[PDB]
Amino acid sequence: SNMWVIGKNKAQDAKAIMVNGPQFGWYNPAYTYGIGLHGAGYDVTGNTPFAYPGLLFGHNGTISWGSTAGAGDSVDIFAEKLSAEKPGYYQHNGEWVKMLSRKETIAVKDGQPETFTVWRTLHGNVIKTDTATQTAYAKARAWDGKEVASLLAWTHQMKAKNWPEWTQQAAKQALTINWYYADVNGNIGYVHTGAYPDRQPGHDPRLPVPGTGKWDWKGLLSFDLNPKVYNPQSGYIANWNNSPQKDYPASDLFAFLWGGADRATEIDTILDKQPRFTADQAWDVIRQTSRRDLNLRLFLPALKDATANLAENDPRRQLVDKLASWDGENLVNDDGKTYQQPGSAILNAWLTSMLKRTVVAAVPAPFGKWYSASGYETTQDGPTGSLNISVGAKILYEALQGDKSPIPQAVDLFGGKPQQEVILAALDDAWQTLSKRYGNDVTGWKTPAMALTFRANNFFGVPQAAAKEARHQAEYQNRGTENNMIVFSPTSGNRPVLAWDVVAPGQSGFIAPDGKADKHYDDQLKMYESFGRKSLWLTPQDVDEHKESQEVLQVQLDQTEVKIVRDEYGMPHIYADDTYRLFYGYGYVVAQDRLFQMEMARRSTQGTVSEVLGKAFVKFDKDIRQNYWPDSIRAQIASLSAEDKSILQGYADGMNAWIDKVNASPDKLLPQQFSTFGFKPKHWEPFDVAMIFVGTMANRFSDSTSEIDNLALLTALKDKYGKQQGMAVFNQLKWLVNPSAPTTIAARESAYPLK
Ligand SMILES: [Ca+2]
Repeated sequence: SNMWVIGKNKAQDAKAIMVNGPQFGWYNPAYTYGIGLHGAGYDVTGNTPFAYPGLLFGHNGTISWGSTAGAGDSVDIFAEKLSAEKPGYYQHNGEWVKMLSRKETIAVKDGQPETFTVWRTLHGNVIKTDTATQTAYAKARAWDGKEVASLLAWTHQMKAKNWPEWTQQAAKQALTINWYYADVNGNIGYVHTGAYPDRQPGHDPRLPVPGTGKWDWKGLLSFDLNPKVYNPQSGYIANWNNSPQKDYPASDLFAFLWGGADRATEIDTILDKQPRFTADQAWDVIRQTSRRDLNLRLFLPALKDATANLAENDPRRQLVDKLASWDGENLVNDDGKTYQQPGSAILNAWLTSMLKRTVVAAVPAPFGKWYSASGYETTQDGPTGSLNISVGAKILYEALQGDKSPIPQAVDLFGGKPQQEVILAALDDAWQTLSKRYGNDVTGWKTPAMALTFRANNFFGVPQAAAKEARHQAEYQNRGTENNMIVFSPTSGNRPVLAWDVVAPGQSGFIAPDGKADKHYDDQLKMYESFGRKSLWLTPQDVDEHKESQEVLQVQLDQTEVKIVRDEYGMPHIYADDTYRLFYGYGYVVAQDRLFQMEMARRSTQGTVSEVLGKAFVKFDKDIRQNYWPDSIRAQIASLSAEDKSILQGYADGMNAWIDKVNASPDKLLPQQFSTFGFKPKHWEPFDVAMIFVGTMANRFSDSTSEIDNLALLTALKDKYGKQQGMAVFNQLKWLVNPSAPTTIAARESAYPLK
């Protein structure tokens, strides 16, 4: 996910420009949902994943907001001490405490149901038990018990009118997500939001800690410690999942590092090349970053040095000369099947061989496979997400930096051989593989282009459309699933704010019972491919002047009415006087546009897929249920104020109003996928609405830990290199922090005070 926010000192013909590209993968229907909300203190326009009540990408006429992933470490594993004589108990503060447990039955269509038990301790749900060590591993998330408050913070931030009001809501968002701000006066800001644990001294957050009491978190760190910047000296804020600030620690995933090699550097390269950017030029950064090879910049210097004394008749030199003449941008040939230059294929073959000879060889099996990917992995459908510099390549980059790297090289990744020798041997391997495939003339190689697919299964691997609904795009683009831009105080025109976005394939996922797709089913697919965009309207006049339809909706609870206006792309705008009715309108239009997608997202987030799709989803459903505690979510909802509850209740009741119409006339209104998969939609409750957000936001971007696997790697490293060198090699592959990491906030603004 990327973002660039350009302030008054860096914007041309405007006071601020915000361009966001969240990367969630590609799907049909669209991952995000376009919506405008007008009333009850809200006046917003934008789009948001799974139609959450809170819009992730949009503006209110005064401020605009966005987000990117890039988790720090807010998830730890507590190794609970068990008793052979007291099963279901664990030791805490000198006593045997009983675990909570719940029974769950997975109903299976045309199959056999399965019952299992989910266990939970004061640290969290149990994710693994180990007989030999009498341990039950419990997953502690700093945001546990704050899932519903996080959803409400994302909704209430839409009403903020300045930096202090907005940061007040940012402090209430507990998931580890980057938040961005821009406003009508040209101010820009960033907050790396999230609840973070205040750990005991000596707690290494990359590995499990005993759950017996001594290692319990002291509590949560203050919001004063969350990285933030307002109007940075640079005049811009850029991010591509990289570190928020100097010395800020990343999540403990062995596959995730913030090091000297980072793709975010590519955005800074573009933004620093000219003093100011217009709205069109800021949008054009999407085209440029989408086509950038991320590895050329990192490895070309070492490749040129290794081949410096080779003659042009040497194939190793021919490969490097081809990379040296390349601008590093990938373009597709007229055939729509091959790249104009072979550079990425050459880097893939070389980097794959380099990793095998360096990082992979230094790590004992079976852990070498964690560092073997080059970053170019793809299928005929193309990459399922963004392209990044691989974890193996990041570690190799530090080794190539030598003394310039701040990471101590506890093990020489080159194994005693000079770095030029290994680089040349990898070039020999790449030459053998590539010349066998394309012949010996590198100037004529037509390497395959990566393609892009809007998948019919959602990110969980669960159908949200029929298989024939997959859509194809010839050119893979390393960009947001959606892209949106807000321009504040443009000098041209009479509007104080302009906004655009692209929600592909379309606003609607509706396919009628007879197979007829809605007119807004795929009318944004060509616009997506060509880097186009459509206007987002906010004011009643702009919405009215660009409308395709207008209607009134009678609220089932009291027969009052809300107004819904849809724009020329089918995007709905809700007009209501209070929270309950505003969110009722929202729920209703979501049920009209995305009912099958939302019903499948509801089943995905609650682990109730097998009930309708059969035995194929049983272990998926079990894994979902093991990873949450419904009583916690229900208790959080029960304790809400009437006003906060009205958001969820209004939304569910609104969906229900349309579901009632669908079920009374299914021959005309039932989305075709319900007939294809053989079931009917049923009513929603506030719990269902909360679980769309918990299951697709909290569990997708804020529930990452590999501490158990990290411990197994550390154990194997100590077996191979000894206790001392083994821990130092662990620090080289999975450093806590790397001061050379490119950061969103410049070191001169602020650094992380915790060491
Ligand atoms: Ca951790």
